[PDB]
Amino acid sequence: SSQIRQNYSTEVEAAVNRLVNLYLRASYTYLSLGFYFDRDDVALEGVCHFFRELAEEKREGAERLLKMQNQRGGRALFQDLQKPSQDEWGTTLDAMKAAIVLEKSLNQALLDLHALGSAQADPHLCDFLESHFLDEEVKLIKKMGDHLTNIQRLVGSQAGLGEYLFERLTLK
Amino acid sequence: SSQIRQNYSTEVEAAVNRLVNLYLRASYTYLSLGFYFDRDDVALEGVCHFFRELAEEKREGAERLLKMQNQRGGRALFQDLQKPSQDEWGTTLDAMKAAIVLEKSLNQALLDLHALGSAQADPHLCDFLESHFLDEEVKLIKKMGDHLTNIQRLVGSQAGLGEYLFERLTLK
Amino acid sequence: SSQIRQNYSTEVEAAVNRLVNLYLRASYTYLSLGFYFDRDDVALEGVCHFFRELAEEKREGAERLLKMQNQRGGRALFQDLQKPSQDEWGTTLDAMKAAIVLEKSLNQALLDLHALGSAQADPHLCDFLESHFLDEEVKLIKKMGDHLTNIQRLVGSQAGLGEYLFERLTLK
Amino acid sequence: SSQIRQNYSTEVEAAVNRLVNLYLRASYTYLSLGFYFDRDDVALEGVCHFFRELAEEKREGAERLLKMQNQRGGRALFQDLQKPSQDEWGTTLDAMKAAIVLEKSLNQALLDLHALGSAQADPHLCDFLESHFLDEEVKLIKKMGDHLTNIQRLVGSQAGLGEYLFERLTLK
Ligand SMILES: [Ir+4]
Ligand SMILES: [Ir+4]
Ligand SMILES: [Ir+4]
Ligand SMILES: [Ir+4]
Ligand SMILES: [Ir+4]
Ligand SMILES: [Ir+4]
Ligand SMILES: [Ir+4]
Ligand SMILES: [Ir+4]
Ligand SMILES: [Ir+4]
Ligand SMILES: [Ir+4]
Ligand SMILES: [Ir+4]
Ligand SMILES: [Ir+4]
Ligand SMILES: [Ir+4]
Ligand SMILES: [Ir+4]
Ligand SMILES: [Ir+4]
Ligand SMILES: [Ir+4]
Ligand SMILES: [Ir+4]
Ligand SMILES: [Ir+4]
Ligand SMILES: [Ir+4]
Ligand SMILES: [Ir+4]
Ligand SMILES: [Ir+4]
Ligand SMILES: [Ir+4]
Ligand SMILES: [Ir+4]
Ligand SMILES: [Ir+4]
Ligand SMILES: [Pd+2]
Ligand SMILES: [Pd+2]
Ligand SMILES: [Pd+2]
Ligand SMILES: [Pd+2]
Repeated sequence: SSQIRQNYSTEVEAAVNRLVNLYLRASYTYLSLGFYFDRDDVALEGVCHFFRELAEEKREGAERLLKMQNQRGGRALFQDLQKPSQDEWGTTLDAMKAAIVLEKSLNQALLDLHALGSAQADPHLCDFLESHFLDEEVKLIKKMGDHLTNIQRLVGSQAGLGEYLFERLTLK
Repeated sequence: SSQIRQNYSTEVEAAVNRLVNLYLRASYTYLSLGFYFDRDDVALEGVCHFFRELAEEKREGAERLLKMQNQRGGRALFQDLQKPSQDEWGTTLDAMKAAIVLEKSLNQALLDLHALGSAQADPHLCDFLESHFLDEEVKLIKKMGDHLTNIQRLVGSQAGLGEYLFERLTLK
Repeated sequence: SSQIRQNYSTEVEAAVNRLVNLYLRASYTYLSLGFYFDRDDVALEGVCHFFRELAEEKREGAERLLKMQNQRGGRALFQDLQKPSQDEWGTTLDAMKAAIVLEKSLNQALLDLHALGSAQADPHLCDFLESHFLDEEVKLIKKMGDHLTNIQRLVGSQAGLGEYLFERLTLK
Repeated sequence: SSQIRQNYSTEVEAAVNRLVNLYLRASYTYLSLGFYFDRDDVALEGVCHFFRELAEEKREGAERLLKMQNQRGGRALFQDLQKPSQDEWGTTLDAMKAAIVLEKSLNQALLDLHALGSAQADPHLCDFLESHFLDEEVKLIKKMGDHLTNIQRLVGSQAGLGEYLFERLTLK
């Protein structure tokens, strides 16, 4: 058992384990999104690469959370990783919408953990969440929103042309 | 009080102070234009960056004017900076039109000061205005007109597509 | 309208817009302070340069605030920028006193926004304010206080000599 | 005789020759000022060097005027160079006052030639005077005024100390 654990509640420890599962689930979702856009009948490599890099970011998020759990003397517990919500992701517009929904859900979970850690008087936790996750989520969600606006502007008329152009001129 | 002031009328001194306020107002306008195009629901970063760089140019214009006022022994006097004319700027076409209107107004003010300094026999002033402001305004207004023509050509049919393309292929 | 806004109250959004106006007003104040010390009858270039660099810092502060407002999905709204409180700034002592008063007012506004964001449960805001504004204001105000103490020590007897010396040996 | 002279009046030609004599006289004045501050009983080497460099500037001004006179097909005519107005120049304050009086007189002569060339419709002349003389005189006279203000501030009490300090900390 730990000899280091201090000011680290069992409620926070569990919530950290839930958040690890959420980040890993999000990484898996992004893996599926990435490979969908690599299908020969979809073939938007800029979209594939955008989602694959998000898969990596989310996995790294989970790993940072796991290192933090061990730094505080908590115990990592892993659960089943639920398969992604869809097997086919539609258009780049549909996929970007799905991505923002996913990210807002991760953000809301961070906010819920921060609130819990406030109620627990755990400032190391508040700080850790702030500096490596909350600012990153805000920045990511702004980029996604920007992309969604550009996609929408493009696929008002001539949807195929607009999807190609966004991929070619925004995504790489 | 000054020991250096020579051939520098109180009328020119006041007009220089009015022009400083106009350049600063124009810088503020461009700040507002820039951030509007950075909204998640507008999201034209090439447009944001074009206007932000104009904000900087106009501030530098005012600073050069203030240094000149002190070089001649005049006294800088600052007034309220009126907020920009709009809170939302519409399309890139609308914004570019607003920009050219603004720049033509600055130009006309430079021309009016040059006329005043003629009537005052103040060639240092004529020279200073010419070399650091009048040629720059002519060049800037030509670039704006060029941009307006390209935007107009693009948004005749398929306005969203054309706005995206101008941003991507002209503005960066 | 925004597709990204999350946990970002209308009260915080408005307070951020007020703070942008305060930073810009402070930048304008510093512009006026800087050019006053560049008058031929004042002629303290170290003082001019100290205030001009603060003008730049305050403008950058406002720009960071505006980028943050857009990152959260809030809407920038600009108001009239009130001219500075004085047209002539007296001695370097008077000016430094004015500067510290100004900075303490900006600081108090940051503290008031941080309190609001506490009451709103907005940790992204707390973090953003902390890391890019609160530590900077504390450091700046300490430097100003140090300068004020040195000026005061100098202008106890032989005020002209002391003002020259501070400018020459502290300010550059 | 010239085969090139065009739009270059005998009135302008004579005024250019008078201005050459004024620049050379000013160079001579600065030579005398420089060596005075190099006396063992004055011994302000920063002041010596400031005036010696102005002697060089004024000679170069005259040489540019002479090259211009030949470029337009006018004929250089030289007159007696009147010795400087004083043989001893007093304090650094007295000398700086004398310098600004001298420079304002050169400036006024440039302005008078510019007016003449206006009345003569000679824009090459206006341009030449503007770009190589009028802006330089304005900049020089502002630096002199700044220096005068600093000297005055220093020699309010403890005149010897203040003169030493200005020389050491402003002039090199
Ligand atoms: Ir990449
Ligand atoms: Ir890559
Ligand atoms: Ir990449
Ligand atoms: Ir917290
Ligand atoms: Ir941490
Ligand atoms: Ir590109
Ligand atoms: Ir390419
Ligand atoms: Ir650029
Ligand atoms: Ir750039
Ligand atoms: Ir740029
Ligand atoms: Ir003119
Ligand atoms: Ir100039
Ligand atoms: Ir500096
Ligand atoms: Ir500097
Ligand atoms: Ir600096
Ligand atoms: Ir807080
Ligand atoms: Ir931030
Ligand atoms: Ir030198
Ligand atoms: Ir030298
Ligand atoms: Ir030198
Ligand atoms: Ir002229
Ligand atoms: Ir010339
Ligand atoms: Ir120095
Ligand atoms: Ir030295
Ligand atoms: Pd890829
Ligand atoms: Pd930008
Ligand atoms: Pd400066
Ligand atoms: Pd020398």
